[PDB]
Amino acid sequence: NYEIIKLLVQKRVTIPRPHQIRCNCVECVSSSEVDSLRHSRSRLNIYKALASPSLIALSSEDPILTAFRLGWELKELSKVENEFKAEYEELSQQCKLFAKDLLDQARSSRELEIILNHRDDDLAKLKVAIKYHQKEFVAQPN
Amino acid sequence: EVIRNLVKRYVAAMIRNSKTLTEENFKELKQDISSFRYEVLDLL
Amino acid sequence: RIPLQIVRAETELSAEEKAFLNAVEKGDYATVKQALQEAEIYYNVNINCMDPLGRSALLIAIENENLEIMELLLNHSVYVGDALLYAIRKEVVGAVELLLSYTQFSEFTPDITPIMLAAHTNNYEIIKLLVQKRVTIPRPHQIRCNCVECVSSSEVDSLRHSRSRLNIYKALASPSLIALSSEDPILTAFRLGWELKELSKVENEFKAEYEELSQQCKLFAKDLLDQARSSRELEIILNHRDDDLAKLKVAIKYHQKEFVAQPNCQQLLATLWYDGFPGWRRKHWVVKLLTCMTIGFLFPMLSIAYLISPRSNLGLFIKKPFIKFICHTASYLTFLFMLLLASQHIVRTDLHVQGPPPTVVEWMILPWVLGFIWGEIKEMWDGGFTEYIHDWWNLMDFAMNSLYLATISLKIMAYVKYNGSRPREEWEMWHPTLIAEALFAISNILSSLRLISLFTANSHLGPLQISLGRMLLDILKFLFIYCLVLLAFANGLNQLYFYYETRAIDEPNNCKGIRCEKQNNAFSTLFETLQSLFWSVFGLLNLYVTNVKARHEFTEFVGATMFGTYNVISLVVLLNMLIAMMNNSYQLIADHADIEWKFARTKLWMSYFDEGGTLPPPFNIISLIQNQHYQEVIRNLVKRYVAAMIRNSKTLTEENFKELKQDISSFRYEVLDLL
Amino acid sequence: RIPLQIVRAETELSAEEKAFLNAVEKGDYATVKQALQEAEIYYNVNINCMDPLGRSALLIAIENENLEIMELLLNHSVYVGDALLYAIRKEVVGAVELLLSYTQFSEFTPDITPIMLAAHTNNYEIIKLLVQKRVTIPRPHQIRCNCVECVSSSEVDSLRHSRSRLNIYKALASPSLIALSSEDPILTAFRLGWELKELSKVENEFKAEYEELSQQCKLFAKDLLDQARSSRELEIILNHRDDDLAKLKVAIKYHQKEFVAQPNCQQLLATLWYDGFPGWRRKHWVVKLLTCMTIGFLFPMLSIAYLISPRSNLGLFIKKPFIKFICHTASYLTFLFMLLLASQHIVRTDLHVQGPPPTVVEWMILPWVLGFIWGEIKEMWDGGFTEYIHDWWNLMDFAMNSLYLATISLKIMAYVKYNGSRPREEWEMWHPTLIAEALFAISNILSSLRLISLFTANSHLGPLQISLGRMLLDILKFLFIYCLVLLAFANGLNQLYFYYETRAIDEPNNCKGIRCEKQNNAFSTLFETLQSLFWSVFGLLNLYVTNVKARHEFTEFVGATMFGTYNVISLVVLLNMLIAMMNNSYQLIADHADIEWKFARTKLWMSYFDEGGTLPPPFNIISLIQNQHYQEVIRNLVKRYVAAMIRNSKTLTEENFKELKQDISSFRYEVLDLL
Amino acid sequence: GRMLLDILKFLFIYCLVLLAFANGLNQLYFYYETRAIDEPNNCKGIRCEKQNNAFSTLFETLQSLFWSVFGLLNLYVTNVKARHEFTEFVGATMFGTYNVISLVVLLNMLIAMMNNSYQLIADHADIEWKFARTKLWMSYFDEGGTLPPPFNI
Ligand SMILES: Cn1c(=O)n(CCCO)c(=O)c2c1nc(Oc1ccc(/N=N\c3ccccc3)c(Cl)c1)n2Cc1ccc(Cl)cc1
Ligand SMILES: Cn1c(=O)n(CCCO)c(=O)c2c1nc(Oc1ccc(/N=N\c3ccccc3)c(Cl)c1)n2Cc1ccc(Cl)cc1
Ligand SMILES: Cn1c(=O)n(CCCO)c(=O)c2c1nc(Oc1ccc(/N=N\c3ccccc3)c(Cl)c1)n2Cc1ccc(Cl)cc1
Ligand SMILES: [Zn+2]
Ligand SMILES: [Zn+2]
Ligand SMILES: [Zn+2]
Repeated sequence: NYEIIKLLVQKRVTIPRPHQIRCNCVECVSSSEVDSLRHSRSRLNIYKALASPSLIALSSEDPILTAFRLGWELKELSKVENEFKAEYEELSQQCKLFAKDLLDQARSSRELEIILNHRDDDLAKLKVAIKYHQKEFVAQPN
Repeated sequence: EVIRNLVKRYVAAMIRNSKTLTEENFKELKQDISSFRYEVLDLL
Repeated sequence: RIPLQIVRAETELSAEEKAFLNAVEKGDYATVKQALQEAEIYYNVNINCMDPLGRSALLIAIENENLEIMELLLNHSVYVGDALLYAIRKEVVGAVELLLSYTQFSEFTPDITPIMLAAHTNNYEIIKLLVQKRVTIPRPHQIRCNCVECVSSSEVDSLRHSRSRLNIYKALASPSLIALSSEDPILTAFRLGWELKELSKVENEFKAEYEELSQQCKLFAKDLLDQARSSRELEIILNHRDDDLAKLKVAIKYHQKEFVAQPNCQQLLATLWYDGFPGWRRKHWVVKLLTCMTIGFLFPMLSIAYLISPRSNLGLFIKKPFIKFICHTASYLTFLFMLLLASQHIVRTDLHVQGPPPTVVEWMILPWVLGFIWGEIKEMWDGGFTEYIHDWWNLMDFAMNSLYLATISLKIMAYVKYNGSRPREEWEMWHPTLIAEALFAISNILSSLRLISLFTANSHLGPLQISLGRMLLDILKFLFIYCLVLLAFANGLNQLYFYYETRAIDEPNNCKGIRCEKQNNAFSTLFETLQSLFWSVFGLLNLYVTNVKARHEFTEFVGATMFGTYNVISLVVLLNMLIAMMNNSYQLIADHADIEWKFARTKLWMSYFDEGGTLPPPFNIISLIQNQHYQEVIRNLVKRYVAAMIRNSKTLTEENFKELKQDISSFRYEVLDLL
Repeated sequence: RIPLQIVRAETELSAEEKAFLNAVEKGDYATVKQALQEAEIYYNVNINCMDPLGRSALLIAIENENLEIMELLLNHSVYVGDALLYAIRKEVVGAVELLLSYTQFSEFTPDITPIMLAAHTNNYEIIKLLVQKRVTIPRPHQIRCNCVECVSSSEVDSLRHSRSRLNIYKALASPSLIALSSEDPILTAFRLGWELKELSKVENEFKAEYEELSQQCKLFAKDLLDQARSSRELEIILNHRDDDLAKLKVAIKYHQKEFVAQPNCQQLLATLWYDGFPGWRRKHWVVKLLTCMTIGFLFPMLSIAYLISPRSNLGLFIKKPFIKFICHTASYLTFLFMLLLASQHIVRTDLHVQGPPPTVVEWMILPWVLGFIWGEIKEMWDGGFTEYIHDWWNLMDFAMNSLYLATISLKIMAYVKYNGSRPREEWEMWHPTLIAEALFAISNILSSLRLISLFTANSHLGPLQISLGRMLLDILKFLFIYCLVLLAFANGLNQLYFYYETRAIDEPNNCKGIRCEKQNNAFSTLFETLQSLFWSVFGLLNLYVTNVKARHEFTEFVGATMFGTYNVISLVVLLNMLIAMMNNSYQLIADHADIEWKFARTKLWMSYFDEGGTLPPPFNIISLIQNQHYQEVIRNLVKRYVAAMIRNSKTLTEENFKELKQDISSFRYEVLDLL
Repeated sequence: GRMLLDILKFLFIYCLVLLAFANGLNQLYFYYETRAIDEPNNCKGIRCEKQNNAFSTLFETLQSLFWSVFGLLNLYVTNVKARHEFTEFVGATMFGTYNVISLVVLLNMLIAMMNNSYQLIADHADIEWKFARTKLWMSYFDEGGTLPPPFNI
């Protein structure tokens, strides 16, 4: 919900950062061994919040790039976390659609080249989409 | 600048698409009718 | 931990402003007057406030559909630019009528005008409101247009020229803007629907949008015709000529399969097709079958009757469409039956004759052959050369007729250059008689294969035959992959095995190739390798052909593996791939299989309506008032369609629920203030 | 002209009565009070009036859901018989609470009771209201019950005995009546779900209803434990013992595939399976594969370590479930590789000896053979003879082990009955050595075919292998038609051709049958005819077998037509028919392919958890507090489940539109009368 | 090529079935191997005009069972010079059982799942192709590798 989310973002609000896919630090391994079904549930809840289109269109420096990285990272989680594969795959498709719907709103050719030729620091953004296997983003008729 | 314009159009387009029934929605109409019924009845 | 903050800041709304839009749905106006009158001096509240979701003060009143607040805001000078489009988009007739009686952010592209948006919503009442005033919509340019401004606009800024053209066609394809403000709604839907189909190929990026629009126009034409209530009305529509069944010919020309296959149109066609027999539908299948050969057996009697006395009652039967079809089929069946006797009426004595005279069967074939050749150019002349190639069955006629002409040319050529009789064993391998007999046999297959086109008339083999060829075009797409896989392995096999080619003298029974009793030299030449690999698909190539005379069975093993790998790819994999997609392609065809057959059968029937070509191939050689009548029928049809279509729409959503809430909320407030 | 008139007449409603029902939804009571007071003397209006649809006066009051006119009617003695069921059916809690505190036509079967109907609606709030009062539901009889009253009642009146049982099971299977008023809701769902499934076969007429009820219980148990919020809760539920993982074993016994295959249960099972390796999921596929043979190659070392020191740290590796699986697979894979070397390690000099001693390879096979036989009775003993026959793979073990025992029995028997060496060409057809070698080779195929059962462990080949055999049952079901079509044609062909049987001497190379270079006597006997028709499916039977020495080519033509018709039926029709149904049955299985695979893999995993059979076959031979804990967890799960599904119910219909109509009309009249 | 991966997964089951039956047939027929000299035209193996020694060795047994899928292996290869008509019948039944499993059962199984797998692939056919064509297009955009292969040097 865009209106409700914006209200809480105005106040000082933080979301815990999920750890890496291949992580073996002192607290990640310890927490998993003492209590499973909560370590996995907490990570799924966090990634559900991070993958919200309203939380990416708001409070994100580059909404297109963030959807690219988050959508691909969630896909890798569908293999390591084989038990929750169905839930993680539905989150991956959520981020892929958001990037495609965002650039579907271009109304002139000038806007399209600005997005596609943007470099993080020709067609630099298009190459990034190809690298992250963003098929829907690439294959849009525009 | 372009990104800001795209987000504004995307938010408005998807907001309108959302509002296009539910059994829980039927209760809200029931509540408003009952709330109005008692409020007028107490009024003279 | 990930801190979250507003990245792209936007100007916020003040406290006094927020209460204004919060109370807009309520129904109190004293706040508006107090602020607006003081706005001239105090400037306390900015009426043209901008909500974070991009909605302004005026747009809320439209969204809740209440017109009481709408009147008050329009009293004061507020910014109403691009606000008419929001009223039209919500299809609220009351809001629009008030509006005509009068960079920034907008939800609509700059090329949208109110008339185009009204046609997109397909609201008949609103569209009529704007068309009453002087309103125009631009002409779209042609598909292949290279003018000075089409190129300039497309080159300078695409994604807008393509969007503008699509938006224009969306407004033109709306049934409400075609049923209204169009002279001939049926003809307009035919032309527009055909044009959109052609535009779906040039603008391949927007295939889905243009194809959907084309189907919209096709449905409107059929739905308009579905409202006919009397046979008098139906005949007027179909017989109308803009310059019989003139309008039906146009529908066939524009590939309006749904329009033609309509049951009401088919009933009228069956009346003319079965002109002679009034009760053919109710007849038993036995009597229908038995009577079929009755006309067929007496086909020569009716044919000669037409020639000697066209006006005679006996000659009146032939031009009936069903009788003509039976007579033509019976005449053609005589040709095929008389071909079957051409392979048994020749004596053994004349087997060794070179350049023989025409036999007792070929002589009676000759009148038929000239009949087809004479009739082939006639249908070619009427439609031109361009129309010829489109029909797949029409290519078969040209190949078959050319082979017949080549056979006659060679037979007479060999009749004049050879006179004596020589034993057949020592004839040359390119002997003219041998070539003539080969070409004649090949054309016999093509002649017998034309009976498939007659399956369209039958109601059982019709739909299956039509769907049989519709999925054929998917097979040719797979033949390209196989023809390259076959070529890849044939080149490799020939290169390995060509060192061991042997002459036919050393072979057991002086025979070389794979057609001998003991196959040999299966991979000696590239021409032979392709034949060997083709026959291995059917298992007719033995495994011992991979051996060589000199026992180099490391080379033999490599050749066998290359042969074995081809079998796995072609048979296990590629053949099973073709089965997989043919089943998938069959599901799609079966949905529309009935519509295509009726369209195909209609073309078959209509060819026998005209007086031209009424004789079998063996016997082939020896104005203003009707415009207003159409107009009054169209006016009635449009009225019924508009009335019916309006309430199929009226037969729930989140936005509909809110409007009930607003009415309850508003009713509560005016009652409380009342004393 | 078909006149229409009332056939089954029903007494009409008077004018003064008709005003009552139309005004029931309005809300005027002065008419009721005047009429009911006057009903004592005037009897002007009969309050208990029945409308055309059989709706009694009180029934409409419940129908509009309002509790006001319901109250007033209840004050006067109106016929309230069977009215409570109507209130329950509408799922209205207000009407039921007021109604409880108090032949003809009824919409409900006479056996329906208020508690029975309440459970059918699955309304938690209404059910609890009735359960608080002393309420009982009759006990259903056993599936195989032959007591005095069950047979007597079913004989005198069916369609009611069956209806009563189905109605009872509908109430018992309601999740609200299981999650509430049950000691162990999970166990109750397990027993009831299995019992209902067994009832779908005896009551084959009502298979559709009983299967749906059984699926209802299975989903409830999975949903109930889906609400676990911590790992501590999950181990309490799964390890509960009604009398480790005791509850999970019960679920596997009752075939609760959905319960077992939930990702939360699988995570706990995977932890015990990979006890040795804590980070196996995150490992690369290269390191996962390379580490596999590390334990595999050194499998003898760990096995002997367990025997010599069960308490040693090195000897504890084999006790880990994953290591035990790898050790057994490596041991079994040794046998197959050790079988590869038995076909080449015998010398060409000893092929002419009769009854040889065991060779240099059969000696070390012997410990493996006894390892399987000794282990076969052990697993069979635990489950008994009845449990053994269910598993398809168990039959393969029995046949394979029996053949090895027969191979050893014949080899030793021939080892003592013969001493001299005689050339193999002169041996008898039934020589004991020849029979021993044939049985050894046959059992070799069965031993190698058992590696398919190991595909369940793999994640890629697992689901495909499971679905490989699920539709293998349909293939065997198709083999009955072929086995009789084959018999029909074999009898016909043998009848015609058995007069032309020839001796083997007259044949070219003293060979008789279809296995010779030149096939002959293909239809001489019934046994040979069946073989000939079988090999014709694969195209290995030549066409010239239909000829006979005496050239009666009318008999040959008939025999060839029998052969031709069999090919058309078996190959064109029957074979293509098997393909069509094979794909159709594949779509249904493909939806659930994951659930069955996880259930199949769970049984494989749980077999290695116990300490029995720790060593490979080569080395086979030389208490009240837990109830409170489970009850507390169950109470928490029910509360979360009940709240969750209640909100999911609140997530429109024509009947819902009526109360909004009633509320507006009721509010209209009270305000209008108000001043 | 999207459903070629599915085919490769079915090749594991067949390759295990092929090895199982190649084990039994070679275990039975390896006592009757004959030298090439005694053969009619000094030819040994299944690639001769008269096929012989089809199950003499394990390497040849695998080849014989492969060619039997396409019907290129004659039935008389199950005979032996010494007329032991019980070994031949058992060997012929091993050959017959392999044909039923591989052709009637396994091959129809492969057709069924590929037919099912085509429906899912056919939905996303357009999107996958456009992504594939985009990579091909962008390969020719760069100036590197401008010259054709023959003119590279
Ligand atoms: C290509 N090929 C071949 O040409 N010959 C003829 C050589 C004669 O000189 C072979 O015998 C040969 C061969 N592939 C072989 O194994 C494979 C067999 C089937 C395979 N797939 N799908 C199938 C799908 C449906 C039905 C059947 C198969 C694949 Cl992928 C590989 N085998 C047998 C073989 C021989 C020796 C060894 Cl050591 C191992 C295997
Ligand atoms: C059963 N049968 C047969 O045994 N022989 C061999 C006998 C000589 O040994 C024949 O030649 C014979 C025959 N059926 C014959 O025509 C039919 C052919 C196919 C048919 N169906 N489906 C098919 C489905 C898929 C693929 C192919 C066919 C049917 Cl229904 C009938 N023909 C040919 C024929 C011969 C003489 C004549 Cl005057 C007319 C036709
Ligand atoms: C495996 N097999 C075999 O090898 N031979 C040749 C050995 C001699 O060389 C046989 O003749 C033999 C045999 N199965 C036999 O019957 C069956 C036939 C088909 C079967 N299934 N599905 C099919 C699916 C699709 C199409 C066809 C079949 C099954 Cl399950 C059994 N028959 C015939 C037979 C002979 C004698 C007797 Cl008393 C009874 C039957
Ligand atoms: Zn960590
Ligand atoms: Zn132009
Ligand atoms: Zn009983």
